[PDB]
Amino acid sequence: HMKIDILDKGFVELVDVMGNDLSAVRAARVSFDKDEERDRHLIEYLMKHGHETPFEHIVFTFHVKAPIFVARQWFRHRIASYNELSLSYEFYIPSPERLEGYKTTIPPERVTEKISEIVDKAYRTYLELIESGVPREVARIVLPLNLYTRFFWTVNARSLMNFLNLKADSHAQWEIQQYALAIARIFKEKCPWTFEAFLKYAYKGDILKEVQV
Amino acid sequence: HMKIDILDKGFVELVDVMGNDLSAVRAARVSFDKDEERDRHLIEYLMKHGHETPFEHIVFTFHVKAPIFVARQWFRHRIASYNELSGRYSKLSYEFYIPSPERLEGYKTTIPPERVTEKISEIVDKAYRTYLELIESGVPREVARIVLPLNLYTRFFWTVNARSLMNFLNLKADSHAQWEIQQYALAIARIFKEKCPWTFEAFLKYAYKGDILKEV
Amino acid sequence: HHHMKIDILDKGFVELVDVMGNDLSAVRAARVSFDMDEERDRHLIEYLMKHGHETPFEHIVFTFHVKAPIFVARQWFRHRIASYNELSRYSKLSYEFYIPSPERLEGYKTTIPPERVTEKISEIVDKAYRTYLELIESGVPREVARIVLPLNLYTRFFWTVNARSLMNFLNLKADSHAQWEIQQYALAIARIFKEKCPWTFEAFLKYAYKGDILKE
Amino acid sequence: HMKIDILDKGFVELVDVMGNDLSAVRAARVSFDEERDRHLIEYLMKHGHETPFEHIVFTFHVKAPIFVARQWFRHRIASYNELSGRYSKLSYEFYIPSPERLEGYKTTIPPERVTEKISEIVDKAYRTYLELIESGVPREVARIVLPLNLYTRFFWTVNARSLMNFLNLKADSHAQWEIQQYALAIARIFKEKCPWTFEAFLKYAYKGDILKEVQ
Ligand SMILES: Cc1cc2nc3c(=O)[nH]c(=O)nc-3n(C[C@H](O)[C@H](O)[C@H](O)COP(=O)(O)OP(=O)(O)OC[C@H]3O[C@@H](n4cnc5c(N)ncnc54)[C@H](O)[C@@H]3O)c2cc1C
Ligand SMILES: Cc1cc2nc3c(=O)[nH]c(=O)nc-3n(C[C@H](O)[C@H](O)[C@H](O)COP(=O)(O)OP(=O)(O)OC[C@H]3O[C@@H](n4cnc5c(N)ncnc54)[C@H](O)[C@@H]3O)c2cc1C
Repeated sequence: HMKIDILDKGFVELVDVMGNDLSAVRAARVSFDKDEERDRHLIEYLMKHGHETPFEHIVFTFHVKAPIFVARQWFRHRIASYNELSLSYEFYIPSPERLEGYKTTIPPERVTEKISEIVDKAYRTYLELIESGVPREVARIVLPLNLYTRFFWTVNARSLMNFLNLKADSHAQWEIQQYALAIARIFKEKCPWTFEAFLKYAYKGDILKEVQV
Repeated sequence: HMKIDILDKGFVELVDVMGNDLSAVRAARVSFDKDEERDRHLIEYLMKHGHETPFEHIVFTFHVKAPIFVARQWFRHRIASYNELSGRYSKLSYEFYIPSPERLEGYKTTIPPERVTEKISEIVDKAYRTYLELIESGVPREVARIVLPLNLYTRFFWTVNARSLMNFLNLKADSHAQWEIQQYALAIARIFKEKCPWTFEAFLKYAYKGDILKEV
Repeated sequence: HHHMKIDILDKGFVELVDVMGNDLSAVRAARVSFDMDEERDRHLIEYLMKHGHETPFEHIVFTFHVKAPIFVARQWFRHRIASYNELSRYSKLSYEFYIPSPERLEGYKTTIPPERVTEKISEIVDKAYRTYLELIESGVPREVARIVLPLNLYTRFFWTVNARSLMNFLNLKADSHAQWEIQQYALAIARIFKEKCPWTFEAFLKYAYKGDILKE
Repeated sequence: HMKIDILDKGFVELVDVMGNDLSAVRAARVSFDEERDRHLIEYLMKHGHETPFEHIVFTFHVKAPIFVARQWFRHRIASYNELSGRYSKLSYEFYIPSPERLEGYKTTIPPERVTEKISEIVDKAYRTYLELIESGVPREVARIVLPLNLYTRFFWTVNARSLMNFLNLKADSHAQWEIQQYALAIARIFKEKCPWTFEAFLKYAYKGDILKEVQ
């Protein structure tokens, strides 16, 4: 059902989800059983007064493809579960549009060309080492930080909201902002009430109030 | 739609589950995209080599009604999520765990087992009544209720991934735990086996550290 | 040499057993370096606190020894990003209980005089204890007997907590909406944290602290 | 500060430590004779009562290739502060495996060629990086061309229980040789600060292989 492309070869794909906004309502009340307006008011109430633990009973699993340098920033979120690929070889090459804004001394397209060339040289050294009998765990160290990896991320909505706080923000690196908007979108579609209360009361960042879904 | 009664008025109820044995398999392979023997071999392989992180992608929510002493041993499992009943969003009720006389069997007591049951009962009744008398007096509940005993039943939601569930089972599905938390762990075990049989079967065979799940 | 003890309630306490690092520990983590002028290091602590960059404060760690009634302990133990070891089989067990003083019931217009409330609590507590002792005398195992004991029975535990998690604790428990009893314990924890990490603590009150009682 | 050099440019260094074997013994006893206290450590470890070891805490300063750092940061029950790829100044150094690293494989070019080929490619990527910086390209973008052998630095605060889990998984022959080396350095510092706990860990709860044959 839900897969969003990010960057040149990335994605965020939704694998599974447990619960919805009413999961947090039931957990707060500690009752397994509905009144829309009242249950909506509770979500807002929880979020307004920082009673956030009921949001932990909503869990998501994502399959994410992102460059290693993005993954490293992501994996710093410790309240979450991860399984990473331990195979195929693709790389994020920034478009020229990624480098307009910045005043530079060579054309933005030349930057894209240069990055692409160095990637090609590195990969080729790697394949050459692999063909020589060099084990992969050694041969791969020449590969650049823009090598795509993939991982499964299982994460509850509370910790997901910490992630949005930190990464759906103009101080975060643009690349990771893009992934974060994809995660915000899937989150909004599954837990609309919780996302809305979040934006309203607890969200510390800037982009999700700018840019729809 | 799965509930097990525990002790005289307790229960463990399955509220929700995300995934099944195949969720760990997809995690280990990092593939969203069938061969059944193949998939089991992998579950067994993961278990026996201690690669437990794929099992974190299976998750349960349980609703447990337990006496406070039990809940305190339970809440010590930090890698999980909890919400306890508070009289702030929901109705509170007052029930207490009274051991059956069978519970003292094995122990050579000076007092008959039924008399132990009755003494526990008497104390519950007297504490509960002192409590009520205090509320009626205008003592706030937060103060009044400090006289209630440890066998007062509480309720909570517990959301826990399989890896941490297995840890719980290693520690509480064991003869070394208090008998009351064992019965709760047996119920956990049973719900877990129902929803992830391949995993549970591999857990017993390879990773389970306790004793009682291999007799019941 | 690190060591402080603050008495809380009638028989409770919070004791500092050890501390790793100081304000400069956070400064060093944030820079990934070995610094020890104060002007700049202080600016940086504020900077970090302001912008919600809290990870460096995780590199300051405290160990506490806490004697608190079980009801206070249950709330405390909900803080999962911390390490706990509660008293057991390695030490002698003692039996003391939190009796509130009449003044605790001030402002509450009560049907019986506050001294009577205090006296009622002692009675029912004493009764529960004496029943406990008689069950123990009769051969009832302690894990069964003890379930009659009330929520004001004092326990002891060690708590090892880092400064970021400590600050979260103070945000939740040093607040007029927490139960008074725990507010008192939070005030002792705030006191010890101020003493040992003055810059962080002061930055915390100005930029991040969410409660009301510490700013009095 | 104890400091142990690992690989060509790396290290583990001890920034601070809280407590020692007795910190666990005090935690276990819940209270503020050497044979009795050593014997308690053994007992705890033997019967699975590991929570008292959470009250011994370390902070390390580690300089490691990014590929080692990445395997390391999967240990979530710890606190980490790293140089910023976007902002921090770096030493731009790189791990060049010795030729001896390849001995044990049959390869079709000599191990020294392999070492040299790794150097060349590292060299071209670094120079390309410098031309991009030189050109006005911000570092958060220009750095994506650097290889995974680039050395980074991080602070690591971790309690002894979590540290023992790390040693179970990294001071082990199935782990990549490079992280083994770092694990041995961490095992050395641990052993020095907490001799009783360390001996007990080897004897009752250590699941790896190498710390039992490598002092
Ligand atoms: C106004 C108010 C009313 C409340 N009412 C109730 C109630 O009725 N019942 C009830 O049970 N609790 C209630 N709580 C919550 C209860 O107080 C918490 O269990 C306690 O405050 C622990 O706080 P914590 O989870 O932040 O601390 P810790 O558990 O130490 O967590 C520290 C921080 O780490 C993060 N964290 C740690 N583990 C996880 C995880 N698994 N998933 C996501 N994030 C994680 C969170 O960001 C958290 O803030 C209420 C809280 C407030 C503020
Ligand atoms: C024989 C025996 C006797 C015991 N006696 C006592 C006693 O007297 N007093 C007492 O308080 N406890 C005692 N315990 C331990 C107590 O039972 C545990 O707190 C409880 O069983 C929870 O286990 P856990 O920490 O593994 O689970 P969780 O809290 O869910 O942690 C799960 C796993 O994550 C890791 N972990 C989580 N948080 C941290 C952290 N902050 N630091 C390092 N690692 C972490 C651990 O590897 C742990 O195995 C005893 C246990 C045993 C087996």
